Amino acid sequence: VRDAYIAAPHNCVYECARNEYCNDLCTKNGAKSGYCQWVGKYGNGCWCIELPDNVPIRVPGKCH
Repeated sequence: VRDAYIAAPHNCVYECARNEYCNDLCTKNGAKSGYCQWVGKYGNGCWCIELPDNVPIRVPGKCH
């Protein structure tokens, strides 16, 4: 497990307007919880706590 920005295809963050949007997205993918990160390594995007490792996360490189 790891805390990170969950990724949408391909290596893209999920932008967010609401914390609830991110908590729902993160927990439906197996995380403990989540929130909208407005300031972070990749800027605006959903951040998940304890996301299982079969689910993609934002890693260095370009969103494509």
